[PDB]
Amino acid sequence: AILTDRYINRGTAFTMEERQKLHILGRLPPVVETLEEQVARVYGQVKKYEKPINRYQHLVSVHSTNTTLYYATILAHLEEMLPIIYTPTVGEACMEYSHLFFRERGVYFNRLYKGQFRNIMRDAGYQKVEVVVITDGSRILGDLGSNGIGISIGKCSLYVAGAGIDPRLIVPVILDVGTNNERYLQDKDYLGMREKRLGDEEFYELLDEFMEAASAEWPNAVIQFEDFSNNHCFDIMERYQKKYRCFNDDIQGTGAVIAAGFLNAIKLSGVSPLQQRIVVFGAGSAAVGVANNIAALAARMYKFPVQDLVKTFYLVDTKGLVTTTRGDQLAAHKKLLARTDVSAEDSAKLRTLEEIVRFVKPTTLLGLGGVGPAFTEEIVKMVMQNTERPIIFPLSNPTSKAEVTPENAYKWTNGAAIVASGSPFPPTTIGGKTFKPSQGNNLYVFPGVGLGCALAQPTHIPEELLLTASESLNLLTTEGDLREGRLYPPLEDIHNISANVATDVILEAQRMKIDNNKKLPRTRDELLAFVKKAMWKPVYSG
Amino acid sequence: AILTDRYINRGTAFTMEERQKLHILGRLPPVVETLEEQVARVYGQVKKYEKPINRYQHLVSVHSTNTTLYYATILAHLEEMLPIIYTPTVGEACMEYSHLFFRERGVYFNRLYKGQFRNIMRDAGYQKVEVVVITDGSRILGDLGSNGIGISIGKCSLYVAGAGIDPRLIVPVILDVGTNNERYLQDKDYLGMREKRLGDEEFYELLDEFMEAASAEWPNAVIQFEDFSNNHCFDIMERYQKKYRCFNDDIQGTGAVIAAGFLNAIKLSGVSPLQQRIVVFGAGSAAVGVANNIAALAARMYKFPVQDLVKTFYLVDTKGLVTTTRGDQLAAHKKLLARTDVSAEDSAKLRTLEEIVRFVKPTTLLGLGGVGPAFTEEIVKMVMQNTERPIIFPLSNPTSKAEVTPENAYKWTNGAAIVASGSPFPPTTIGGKTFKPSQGNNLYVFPGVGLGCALAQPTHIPEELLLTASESLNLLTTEGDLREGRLYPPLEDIHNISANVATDVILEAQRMKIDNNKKLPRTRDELLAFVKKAMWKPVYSG
Ligand SMILES: O=C(Nc1cc(S(=O)(=O)Nc2ccc(OC(F)F)cc2)ccc1Cl)c1cc(F)cc(F)c1
Ligand SMILES: O=C(Nc1cc(S(=O)(=O)Nc2ccc(OC(F)F)cc2)ccc1Cl)c1cc(F)cc(F)c1
Repeated sequence: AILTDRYINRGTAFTMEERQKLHILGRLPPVVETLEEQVARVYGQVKKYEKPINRYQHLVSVHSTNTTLYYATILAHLEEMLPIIYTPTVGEACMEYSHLFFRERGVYFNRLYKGQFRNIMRDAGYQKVEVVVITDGSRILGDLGSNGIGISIGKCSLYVAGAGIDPRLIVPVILDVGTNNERYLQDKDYLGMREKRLGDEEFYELLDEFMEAASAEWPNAVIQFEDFSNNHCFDIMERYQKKYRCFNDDIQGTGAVIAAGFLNAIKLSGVSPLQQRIVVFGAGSAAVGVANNIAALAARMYKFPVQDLVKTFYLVDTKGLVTTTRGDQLAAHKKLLARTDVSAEDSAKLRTLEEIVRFVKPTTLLGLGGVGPAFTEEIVKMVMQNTERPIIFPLSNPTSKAEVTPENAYKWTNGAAIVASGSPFPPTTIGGKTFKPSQGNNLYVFPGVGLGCALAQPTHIPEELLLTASESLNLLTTEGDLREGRLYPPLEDIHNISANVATDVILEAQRMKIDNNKKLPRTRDELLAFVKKAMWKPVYSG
Repeated sequence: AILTDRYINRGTAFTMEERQKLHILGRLPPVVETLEEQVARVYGQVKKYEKPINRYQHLVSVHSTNTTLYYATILAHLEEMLPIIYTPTVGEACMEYSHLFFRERGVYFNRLYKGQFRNIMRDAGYQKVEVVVITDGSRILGDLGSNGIGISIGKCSLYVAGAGIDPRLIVPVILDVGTNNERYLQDKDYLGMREKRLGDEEFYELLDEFMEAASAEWPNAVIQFEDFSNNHCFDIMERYQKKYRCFNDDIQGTGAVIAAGFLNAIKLSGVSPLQQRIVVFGAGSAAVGVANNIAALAARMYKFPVQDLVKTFYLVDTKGLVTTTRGDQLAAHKKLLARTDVSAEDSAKLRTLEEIVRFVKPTTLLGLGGVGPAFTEEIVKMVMQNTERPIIFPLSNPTSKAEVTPENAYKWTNGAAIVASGSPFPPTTIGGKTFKPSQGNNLYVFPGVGLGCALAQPTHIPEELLLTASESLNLLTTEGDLREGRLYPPLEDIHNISANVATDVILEAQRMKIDNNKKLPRTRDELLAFVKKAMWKPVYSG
């Protein structure tokens, strides 16, 4: 009842006198370790596996035995563990090794349970739930169906590690509305709904029931949508954003993190926000959302007219530079960033990225294209003609889909390029000077939004709370971090980052009078201190 | 409290109506499987791992979630799983991956706990314990120290699978008396007693305390010694055999299994027991013990004078044929099987195995040598001169240390060789006729001895109970099994084998009046039926 409770079990960290007092003497080998020592031991155990999937499999077993030791190990090696415990290992574990998620507490919904969603939640037996991560396995970018539960599980664990959401107060959810994965539909071992994905009407009937049931049974929870397909993810936020406490990390988290890093890149370049000429390579709804979040943040931090900031952006879709004179009927999201200042004759000659870069003379390249390595040596050399400090953000993943490697960006600019990446890269050394890209990891924002929304209990999560989290992250990058060319505070300091982000999100909910928790301080120093004490810490407490 | 109890959890085998009644609807994906279906699914999950250690790691996770499903999967694929869940994977898991044993209920003794052994056992909180497996990690043949707990864990699991010892009524024990493994003594992550192995006096002080404490606190238990070094294993049985309910599977189990197979090989050869000329290649205490167990069994089943059976054996040590005229002072165990009928002049010319085989004209080669492939093509061709059906038992392991491969034995004899192995081998086909060696697996005997000693509660385990188990195993090989060239009943029928072995061991304890359980039937048909009902079965019961 001590050893077998993964929440209170300490394993070898039980002193000899504790083992005696708890009648577990002789249930453990005789060595007594501190948590630090146990973490070093577990880290060496992880590294005796070569494959990410087998390292994850080891970490699952640690979590099942000693939950405190699992979270202490992740926090001590966060940069290295992140790719094992979430993207991209988690999706490979869901797709081929879904059994690794079987022992993790989760909630499974489908049409068979229509009208029982509320009863199912009550029966799950949680106390004051703070965070719920829901997916349908459809994927923001391999349809996983029911096996998407592993995405919710991995994401919930990042709230616990990143912001000290208590691990008892977070719920991973799969809404199984079927799967278009043909292998799964024929697989004898697929345990989900063995049918193609429901149409929109039935999809919203079940997701409406989910939202309404959760708001009744888990009224203190933030509902975070994860890894929903583009046919639904934007429409879900339009349907629920005002009615329920909810956000989508893929859309809103991404834009908040990228905007924060990008404004710090502007500060380092010397080329001020109204002097930037920004090629946005990629014109999907998400890419335009990131551009708009950049504009919104620059407007908040600097009070430039947002219209003037919109005119710094040159949007490139699969046809070429998006302009009002190009001759096609533009998708709604592309109209706002369409150039009005380019002639029909010029638009016809602005198709290839190299000729667009030659014409626009950009100072920034934002890679949101999800195509090849489009930022060629020739394109980077042209940007060097327009600024002493090119900003180059190859943000498409996987690393193969990325517009340019940080190493190539630094080599071709002889260390001038200011780079943020979607993925971790090793440092690059040029002439004895070391350069390393700043990783725009989503972990910078969602945990702090979760912890802030958990504490403040806002009626909903308006765009003002995401913009505040974005600004808070930008302002955590110290003069020193900036002097060393970092665009973000260090990932390893995620607890301090989360507490600061949460504090600023709470102060914004307080300014809008949407906060329902009147116990919280209303001044930043006292609130920050209160938020730090509220966080769950992977240390042996009792 | 249902899902999280690995003893009552059924996972997807909970029907929709059970899930509703137990308030776990939505804690599982929607598919409902039978146990057979769950087993087929788990089997495919095992086989998506290439390495034995990662297959074992998967099976550990199954055992932690759904104990019934773990044991059902092992029994459905026993031949294939045995090398993963015990020798040789288990020793590799102990040596390099000891963390795979951390979550398994076990008891850890060392000198730090002197005089507290009884209190430690009471505190472990077991009910009417039936089987205890103890090791010191010294190895019958890489010193594992404390990591030897994994050997006890693996062996206990074979009692549960093989004889339906209830998994709640078995205890794995490590007596940590230190380690001479120099890597471990320097390893920061070794959790055991970081000192060289205790001398004999302190070793017996602690092992005496263990035996006396267990006999008081676990009075219904059989104590089985596993994987003790040769400096101690024989002396332990001399010290405890009459005083406590105990046996050593390496010594006594091996001899019982090999004797049973060997007598069936004699039946198939037509060359009757007094006409056999047996080369025993290898003259350690164990090898001589196997020869003596063969003699004892032939004397019991056929009432030949044991002296006449002893004269069928030609013992070969590292010097050559063991004889009274050779000129050396023979070790005690070698004297009994020493030839009296070979001259000093002949002994001097009986050194190499090829010249010994040429002189002795044996009909059997027993490989207990632990050296190379000593049974050469030339030696096998000579045995073909002496019998139409050579008996060739390459019993040394690993498979590299074996005296000859079954394939070579069958090829060189053109399918005449009668072969038993220490390890599983694929079938060999010669001229459209298929041959496959009979594996002398220890699983044939120890589980049935454990189940018989659990039921009968004998005051001790005299050699008569092992000889009875040996005979019982021999007699389970059906006329049909024999017509197909099998020396043992099929491994997959281990439950029936264990119930028969246990029944015969109980009837022998009853004949000697050492049985303490007066509830048992005293006639074979009624007792066999009673023993089958007593066994734990990996099926969903409630
Ligand atoms: O706490 C237990 N054992 C233990 C823990 C530790 S530890 O907690 O100090 N480290 C540890 C842990 C699990 C891990 O993961 C993967 F290997 F099991 C990795 C490291 C070390 C050594 C032992 Cl024997 C324990 C828990 C039970 F529920 C039942 C039981 F029988 C034992
Ligand atoms: O029973 C649980 N889950 C489950 C079981 C099964 S199963 O029992 O039918 N098969 C199964 C099992 C474990 C395995 O091993 C290795 F993968 F976990 C392999 C197969 C299938 C699918 C699910 Cl979600 C469960 C148990 C808990 F203690 C907590 C919890 F949240 C869920």
